[PDB]
Amino acid sequence: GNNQQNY
Amino acid sequence: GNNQQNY
Amino acid sequence: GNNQQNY
Amino acid sequence: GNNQQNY
Repeated sequence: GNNQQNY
Repeated sequence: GNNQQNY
Repeated sequence: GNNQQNY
Repeated sequence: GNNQQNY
């Protein structure tokens, strides 16, 4: 799927 | 699926 | 928070 | 937060 990564 | 990762 | 919307 | 929208 589409990836959001908020580190 | 679609990935949300909020570290 | 951070928003992911996969319509 | 940061916004991803995948229509």
